[PDB]
Amino acid sequence: QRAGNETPENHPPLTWQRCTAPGNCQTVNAEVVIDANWRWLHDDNMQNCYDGNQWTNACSTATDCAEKCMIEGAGDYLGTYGASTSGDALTLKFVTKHEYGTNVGSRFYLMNGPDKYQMFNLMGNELAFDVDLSTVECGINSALYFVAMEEDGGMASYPSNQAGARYGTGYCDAQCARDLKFVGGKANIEGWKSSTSDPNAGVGPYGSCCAEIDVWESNAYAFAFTPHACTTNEYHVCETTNCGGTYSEDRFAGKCDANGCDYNPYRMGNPDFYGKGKTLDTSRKFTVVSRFEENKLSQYFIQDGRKIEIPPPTWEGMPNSSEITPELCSTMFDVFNDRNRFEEVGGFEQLNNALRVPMVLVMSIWDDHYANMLWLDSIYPPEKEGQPGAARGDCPTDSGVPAEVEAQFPDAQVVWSNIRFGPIGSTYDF
Ligand SMILES: OC[C@H]1O[C@@H](O[C@H]2[C@H](O)[C@@H](O)[C@H](O[C@H]3[C@H](O)[C@@H](O)[C@H](O)O[C@@H]3CO)O[C@@H]2CO)[C@H](O)[C@@H](O)[C@@H]1O
Ligand SMILES: OC[C@H]1O[C@@H](O[C@H]2[C@H](O)[C@@H](O)[C@H](O[C@H]3[C@H](O)[C@@H](O)[C@H](O)O[C@@H]3CO)O[C@@H]2CO)[C@H](O)[C@@H](O)[C@@H]1O
Repeated sequence: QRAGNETPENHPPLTWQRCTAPGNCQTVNAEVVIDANWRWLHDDNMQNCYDGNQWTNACSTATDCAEKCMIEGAGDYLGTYGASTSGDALTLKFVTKHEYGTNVGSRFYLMNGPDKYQMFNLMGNELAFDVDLSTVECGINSALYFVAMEEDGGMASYPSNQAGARYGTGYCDAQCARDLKFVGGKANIEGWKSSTSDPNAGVGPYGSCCAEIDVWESNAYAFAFTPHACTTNEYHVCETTNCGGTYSEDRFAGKCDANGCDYNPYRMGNPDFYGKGKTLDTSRKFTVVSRFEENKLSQYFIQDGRKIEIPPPTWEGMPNSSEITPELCSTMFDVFNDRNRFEEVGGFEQLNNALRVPMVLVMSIWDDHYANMLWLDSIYPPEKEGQPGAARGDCPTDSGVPAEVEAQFPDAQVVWSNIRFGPIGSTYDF
């Protein structure tokens, strides 16, 4: 899909820092871009190629939708989407009201120049960030993660898209982004079915698949550290039958891990470790440094200067430790009562061969129509409960309801900042 010129594209700048050794790094004058699903699509004589949850008569097929339509700069990222950067801090607003619309959650990808998002060599180094989710309530996911999208935006891989990373095209994770309106520069209009609760969404035929490492899926009641690996980690397209994820009737259908191997302290048997008032106090802002080693992913916090280690798990027959190692991913499933995709798609070796694939840093805040963040902040699937693995937070299973938590605390915000990247133990000294 080409680009439309009714709106110029202006990426807020977001400073991060490249480290070499402790108490010494190097800043990074970066910028930021919003995922391409939030912009406007039209044709030459102006009018939507996609209005609301449905496509338009203007469009007819995967191909002629890319040679006919185009995407647009985001207008003012602040007033239209709650987007707002301040030096090193990227604020993101959950519920934003404007003249004639209503943006709901968004996605942002660290850049390198207005043409390229910034690629990331994880395996052997670590990533850290300050985060203030203190008003991110039950049902919202204020997210920070890596998903191997392409460098330029997939523009050379699929030149039907001449917008490229320039306009947030190209998003892919490990659930096959079936919701995107374009994947591999083709429009997902053919057979596009509209959402049943999301007035802005729909699920497409093609999804955008690749690997995903979920350093931080959360809000102030619980967090989760979840990598996910694929039979091919790199960007890649699934086709209807060969699509799994939330968006296809067969979750584990395709080449990827949609569940991956999480570590949620609460889920692992420690209730009182993370929240408002807990050891890790989420009422206040903190530091989450996280590491990448073959067969090991470590993640520690810094609150009020102090190092805070996450508690090892509790239940019998689980590893002694908190680290995401293949002993975990193995054992996790001998008692957590869940389908082991992890071993299916390659086990922790395949993830390590995923830890070496070029990645890009997404920061985000969203609510989830298919499960109301049930899987993150409480007991899910809320079909019995009282088993190992179901309780995953301190939220009642009433919450997360899209419309509802959109009305209860619509000032909710995540605040992303003070990013640090480099070899293991460079970003801090704990
Ligand atoms: O001008 C076009 C409209 O874009 C709106 O953005 C919505 C997008 O249409 C939609 O693709 C995006 O989908 C999100 C979804 O909100 C979220 O629940 C899910 O977790 O991720 C999806 C990824 O596609 O929703 C946004 C939210 O609005 C603008 O907000 C709107 O002003 C504008 O009319
Ligand atoms: O943040 C990026 C992506 O998040 C995805 O959320 C998935 C989580 O990564 C995963 O931990 C969770 O696993 C659930 C599984 O859905 C469910 O079948 C089972 O009962 O509980 C598992 C954990 O115990 O899956 C969610 C999706 O439901 C988004 O799916 C993805 O679109 C987004 O980019």
